[PDB]
Amino acid sequence: SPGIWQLDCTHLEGKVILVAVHVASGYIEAEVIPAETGQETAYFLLKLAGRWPVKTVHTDNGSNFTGATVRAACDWAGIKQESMNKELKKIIGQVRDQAEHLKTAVQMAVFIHNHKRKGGYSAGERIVDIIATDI
Amino acid sequence: SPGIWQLDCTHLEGKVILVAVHVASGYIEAEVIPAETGQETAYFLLKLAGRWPVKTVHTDNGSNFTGATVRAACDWAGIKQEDGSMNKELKKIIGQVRDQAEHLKTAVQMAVFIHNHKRKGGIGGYSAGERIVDIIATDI
Ligand SMILES: OC[C@H]1O[C@@](CO)(O[C@H]2O[C@H](CO)[C@@H](O)[C@H](O)[C@H]2O)[C@@H](O)[C@@H]1O
Ligand SMILES: Cn1nc(N)cc1-c1cc(Br)c2c(c1)OCO2
Ligand SMILES: Cn1nc(N)cc1-c1cc(Br)c2c(c1)OCO2
Ligand SMILES: [Cl-]
Ligand SMILES: [Cl-]
Repeated sequence: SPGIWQLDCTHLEGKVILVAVHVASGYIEAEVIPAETGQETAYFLLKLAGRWPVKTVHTDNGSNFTGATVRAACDWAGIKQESMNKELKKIIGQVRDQAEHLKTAVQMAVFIHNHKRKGGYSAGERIVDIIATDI
Repeated sequence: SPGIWQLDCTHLEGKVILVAVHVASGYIEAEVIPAETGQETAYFLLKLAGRWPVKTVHTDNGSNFTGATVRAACDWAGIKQEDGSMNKELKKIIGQVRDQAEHLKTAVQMAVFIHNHKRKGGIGGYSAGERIVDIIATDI
């Protein structure tokens, strides 16, 4: 379904990276956040939902999803909580040296993941085609 | 046309908001940033080009665009600078929701959500969100 995303956390350099993947397409939105907390999680979900039609997010159901702030954020946005990360960590690696800050490396990796063409469409192309069609 | 964005800065509560608009559709991406510097500007542009096909950005051509870091970022992402109202509507929505948000950044993101989801012209219309995917899908 075009409205389905998966959200997973990954850790590197003592920081926390949230990675949202649009399941149908492989398109990614990711951010380094200061700490894996409900407030930062709610905020990430709020940003994501304002940029793409998010209907359902599948999560790891952990501590940062149980609190008042995250439930509210999802409620407000109309969201229901009913491997790829390895490759992103690979890209972060090959570009890590080109930035002082991890956050910059992560965003370069997001750009690269979403633009890559391996018929032969990028994730960016796939997400737009899947959603346009739904509409 | 589908790859053209405009980027302008807005100030509020002593902070700076960068607002990128997809000219063809009216869809927006916005962020409160630490300060209006080349580094933060480069980073905003890098995030933006990672998420939508940005070919050309129209900017205010100011100090934060003259530096080595922003030029590099644009070069890398493959972005072109060409020539130099919603920013007021967004101002409005932000005010309308400022109350329910602890931090300004939260208000801004609530305003982005609202701006991009709102139905233009009611029934049959199409939100900016819908318009942008429709424009870019068509281009492909
Ligand atoms: O997070 C608060 C504030 O920062 C923004 C950009 O201004 O997001 C950035 O925040 C971190 C800065 O250290 C980065 O790790 C993160 O990846 C980056 O996007 C906005 O979302 C928000 O207004
Ligand atoms: C990679 N690529 N090549 C094109 N012709 C268009 C695109 C493209 C890249 C990203 Br990222 C996108 C997108 C399209 O839609 C939303 O996100
Ligand atoms: C508002 N709306 N109503 C729908 N049925 C779909 C959408 C919709 C909302 C946002 Br934001 C989008 C989008 C579609 O494509 C990328 O960003
Ligand atoms: Cl998580
Ligand atoms: Cl600016």
